[PDB]
Amino acid sequence: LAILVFGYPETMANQVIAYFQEFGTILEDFEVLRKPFVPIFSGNSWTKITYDNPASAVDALLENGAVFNGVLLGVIPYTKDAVERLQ
Repeated sequence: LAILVFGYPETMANQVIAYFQEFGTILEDFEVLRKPFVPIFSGNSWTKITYDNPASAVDALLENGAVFNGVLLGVIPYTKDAVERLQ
Protein backbone atom coordinates (compact mmCIF):
# COMPACT_ATOMS: atom_id res chain seq x y z
CA LEU A 1 0.00 0.00 0.00
CA ALA A 2 3.03 2.32 0.08
CA ILE A 3 5.03 3.81 -2.73
CA LEU A 4 8.39 5.46 -3.06
CA VAL A 5 8.32 8.85 -4.90
CA PHE A 6 11.70 10.17 -6.03
CA GLY A 7 13.86 12.37 -8.26
CA TYR A 8 12.76 15.84 -7.09
CA PRO A 9 14.94 18.65 -5.74
CA GLU A 10 14.61 18.74 -1.93
CA THR A 11 13.19 22.28 -2.19
CA MET A 12 10.17 20.68 -3.95
CA ALA A 13 9.25 17.85 -1.50
CA ASN A 14 6.10 19.33 -0.02
CA GLN A 15 4.63 20.23 -3.41
CA VAL A 16 5.21 16.59 -4.42
CA ILE A 17 3.66 15.14 -1.28
CA ALA A 18 0.72 17.48 -1.71
CA TYR A 19 0.25 16.37 -5.29
CA PHE A 20 0.27 12.70 -4.24
CA GLN A 21 -2.67 13.27 -1.86
CA GLU A 22 -4.80 13.47 -5.00
CA PHE A 23 -4.56 9.64 -5.21
CA GLY A 24 -5.79 8.89 -1.71
CA THR A 25 -5.59 9.76 1.95
CA ILE A 26 -1.98 9.68 3.08
CA LEU A 27 -1.17 7.95 6.44
CA GLU A 28 2.13 9.62 7.20
CA ASP A 29 1.72 12.87 9.20
CA PHE A 30 3.46 15.25 6.74
CA GLU A 31 3.20 18.90 7.76
CA VAL A 32 1.72 19.92 4.40
CA LEU A 33 -1.17 17.46 4.81
CA ARG A 34 -2.06 18.59 8.32
CA LYS A 35 -5.66 19.63 8.95
CA PRO A 36 -7.12 21.50 11.94
CA PHE A 37 0.29 6.01 12.65
CA VAL A 38 2.90 5.16 10.04
CA PRO A 39 6.36 6.65 10.49
CA ILE A 40 7.96 8.90 7.90
CA PHE A 41 10.70 7.39 5.76
CA SER A 42 12.36 9.95 3.51
CA GLY A 43 15.73 11.26 2.43
CA ASN A 44 16.97 13.79 -0.06
CA SER A 45 14.96 13.42 -3.30
CA TRP A 46 12.73 10.54 -2.08
CA THR A 47 9.82 9.79 0.22
CA LYS A 48 7.77 6.84 1.15
CA ILE A 49 4.05 7.53 1.02
CA THR A 50 1.48 5.15 2.43
CA TYR A 51 -2.20 5.10 1.47
CA ASP A 52 -5.36 3.37 3.08
CA ASN A 53 -6.05 1.03 0.17
CA PRO A 54 -4.61 -0.84 -2.81
CA ALA A 55 -6.44 1.30 -5.39
CA SER A 56 -4.71 4.51 -4.31
CA ALA A 57 -1.24 2.93 -4.54
CA VAL A 58 -2.02 1.44 -7.96
CA ASP A 59 -3.22 4.88 -9.16
CA ALA A 60 -0.22 6.79 -7.74
CA LEU A 61 2.10 4.35 -9.50
CA LEU A 62 0.71 5.50 -12.83
CA GLU A 63 2.49 8.83 -12.21
CA ASN A 64 5.82 7.14 -12.86
CA GLY A 65 7.62 9.28 -15.44
CA ALA A 66 5.26 12.21 -15.11
CA VAL A 67 6.83 15.64 -15.44
CA PHE A 68 5.99 17.81 -12.46
CA ASN A 69 6.94 21.49 -12.37
CA GLY A 70 9.82 20.78 -14.80
CA VAL A 71 11.29 17.60 -13.22
CA LEU A 72 10.64 13.94 -13.86
CA LEU A 73 9.01 12.09 -10.96
CA GLY A 74 9.62 8.43 -10.21
CA VAL A 75 7.05 6.24 -8.51
CA ILE A 76 7.59 2.60 -7.57
CA PRO A 77 6.06 0.21 -5.07
CA TYR A 78 7.74 0.48 -1.67
CA THR A 79 10.02 -2.39 -0.60
CA LYS A 80 12.02 -2.76 2.65
CA ASP A 81 15.12 -3.62 0.66
CA ALA A 82 15.06 -0.34 -1.32
CA VAL A 83 14.58 1.88 1.69
CA GLU A 84 17.38 -0.05 3.48
CA ARG A 85 19.86 0.52 0.60
CA LEU A 86 18.93 4.26 0.60
CA GLN A 87 19.77 4.55 4.32
